Amino acid sequence: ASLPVTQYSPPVTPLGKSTWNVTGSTNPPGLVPQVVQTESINARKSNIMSKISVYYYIPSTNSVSCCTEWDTIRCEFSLTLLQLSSNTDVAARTVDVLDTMISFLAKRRNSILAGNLLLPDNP
Amino acid sequence: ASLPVTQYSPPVTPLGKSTWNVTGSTNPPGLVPQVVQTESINARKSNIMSKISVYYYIPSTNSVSCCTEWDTIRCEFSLTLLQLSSNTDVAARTVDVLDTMISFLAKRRNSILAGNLLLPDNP
Amino acid sequence: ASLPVTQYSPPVTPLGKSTWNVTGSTNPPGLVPQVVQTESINARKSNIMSKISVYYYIPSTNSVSCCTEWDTIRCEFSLTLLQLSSNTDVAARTVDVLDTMISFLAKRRNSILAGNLLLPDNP
Amino acid sequence: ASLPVTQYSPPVTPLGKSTWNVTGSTNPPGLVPQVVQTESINARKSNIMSKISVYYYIPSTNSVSCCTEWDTIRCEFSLTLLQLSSNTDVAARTVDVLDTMISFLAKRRNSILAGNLLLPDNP
Amino acid sequence: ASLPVTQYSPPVTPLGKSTWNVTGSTNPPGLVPQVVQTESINARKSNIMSKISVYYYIPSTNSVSCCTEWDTIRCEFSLTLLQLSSNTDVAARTVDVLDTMISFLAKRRNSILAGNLLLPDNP
Amino acid sequence: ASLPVTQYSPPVTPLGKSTWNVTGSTNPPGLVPQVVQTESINARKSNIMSKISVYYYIPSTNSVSCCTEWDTIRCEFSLTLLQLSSNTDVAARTVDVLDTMISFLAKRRNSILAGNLLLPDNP
Repeated sequence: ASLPVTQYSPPVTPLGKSTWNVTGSTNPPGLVPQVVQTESINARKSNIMSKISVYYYIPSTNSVSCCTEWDTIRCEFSLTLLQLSSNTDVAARTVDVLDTMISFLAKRRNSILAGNLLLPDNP
Repeated sequence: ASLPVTQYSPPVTPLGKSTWNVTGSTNPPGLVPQVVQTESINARKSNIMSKISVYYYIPSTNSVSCCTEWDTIRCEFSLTLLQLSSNTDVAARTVDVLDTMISFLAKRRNSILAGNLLLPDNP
Repeated sequence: ASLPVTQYSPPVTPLGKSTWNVTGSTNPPGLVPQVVQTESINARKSNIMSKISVYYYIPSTNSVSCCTEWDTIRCEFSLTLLQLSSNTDVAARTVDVLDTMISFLAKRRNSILAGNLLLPDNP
Repeated sequence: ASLPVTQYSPPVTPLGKSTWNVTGSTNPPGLVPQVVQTESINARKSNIMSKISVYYYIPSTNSVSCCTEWDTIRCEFSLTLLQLSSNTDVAARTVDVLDTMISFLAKRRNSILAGNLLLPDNP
Repeated sequence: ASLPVTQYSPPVTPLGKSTWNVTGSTNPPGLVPQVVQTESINARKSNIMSKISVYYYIPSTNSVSCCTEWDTIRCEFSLTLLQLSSNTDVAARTVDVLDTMISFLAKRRNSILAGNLLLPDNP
Repeated sequence: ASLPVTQYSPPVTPLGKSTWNVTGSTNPPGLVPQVVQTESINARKSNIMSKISVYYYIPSTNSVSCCTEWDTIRCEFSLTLLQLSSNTDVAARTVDVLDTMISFLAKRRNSILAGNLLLPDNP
């Protein structure tokens, strides 16, 4: 289930960070699950990295206890946008790469969620 | 457009690497675009990392030339599967995190592809 | 008398700085009295500091002279918002603390303005 | 809600410290919430600092446990009283600065309590 | 001919940078011609520098080749806004200085464009 | 208002400096406001820099006093004329860059004069 979100820190400039907070969380505010989109330039200014990061902070136990730690379910995504290429195929091929990524997230959902390469493709 | 693929190196064990090759590519075989799924254990065996990586090798110019270099369009995805947590919410919350990732890839497609945080959500 | 202000640098993100300028000032622009609100995270991300700062730049003499220096009337306020506490009383108690602060600013106004602890409470 | 207080250490001299204790607290006496007013002279005797400090000691958990720590909700206020200025505006302008402080505590109450600069002014 | 522009990074605060991109450019995106306005404070806070910068990236050759480098046509403008002056003429005189700058850009256009001081004033 | 000028040091060679003095100034002659046009070659002889500089010397106070200092309102302009480029677009594009500079000086006049990026374009 896609988590419900509201934009906490809105986008300011084309580059930088934007953050959404997951609404309805029960944990303290500093541990509210977050989604962060990042658009950053490389040092040599050859690539722009587009990143999405989902940090879901979950307690190590079902109930509150003294040994209760905070684990983090992390889901990361990054994509390279070439900035200095003379090849006009770059845009269409970046689109194709992103679509292949989404298709594989669908195709290998069970394998990804179970940590087992041997599971067949999702139906 | 999702790229067409055929499985080149098939899965062997639950952990490790599996690779698909993009079919119909024109570049030399060592530069055939690839999709790699990785399932790896952490050192302390606390997390299993599920990764998907799309490497699309594209020439720096539209035609063949002597200064033709090979740029790489890279798209990476990773997800942490907690292995030592007593919290029974871990499975459902990892599912929710993956779904939030996919939802955000849909929601921010234009921003991700353009490298501009200020673009509105995709319709 | 509350000074009249207009927002000079508006808020950009939930954290950071916002500044208002005092309108109708006679001193040069770089010495315009300012009000600055700051929302900053701690290093360990345990607290968010909410700060208000009033800097009123006033000349050391009544008229312009060669030895005229610029003194600063500074008024600072800070409040700690706990971000990682499991105690649900934190919000109501932070509200109570802020209200106690305002009540004491009323109660001890003469003492605060005169620099004398012995003055009785304001009527 | 303004907390109820009784004067614990009364003012002795114009400079120094005076302390009030919050009545009806349940925590041990050494952790009774306190309000401290301070009137101190600068080293060069140019300023008198008038300070108010509210320390509210709150347990990290709702109930008593072995990992129960004691967090502190801190609210600080300071004001500079110039002592060596020949400008006769100093008194009225310090009054204006204090009033601006109180007005801003009213104006930005929600932002201060939430740690978010983007919240609109309180109605 | 004035180049057509669209605002890429909009102004955020009174100080900082704002950037416009030149529309309709044929070179790769990282080499899109840019116009940057900067408003920065001096270290001693005596001056505010207002700057405009036009960076036009142009290939060293008319056609694409392996030795094709990227030259930059740079046009810079700066103006000092005094922030701590008691002279009330500062505003009108800064206006006069800016107008003299524009008048000289008109008067010496041919000389500026040809790199020859001896050319007569433009008609 | 464009300042009135008379040519003090006339142009001698295509490269070098030419200076105009602002007429009707009240300050001593060594502090007469000046406009300087410079045409200089780069070390590697790749660029010719065309520069215009307006130095307006203004007293720090409205009247004569013993602490009266002399501030300088500085307005600088520079343009790069490529000297070793085989691209025939260089001339037209340098013209376009200069026109973009003038257009932006018109477009952002209020922002430039106020030191505030947030001001809207001039009407």
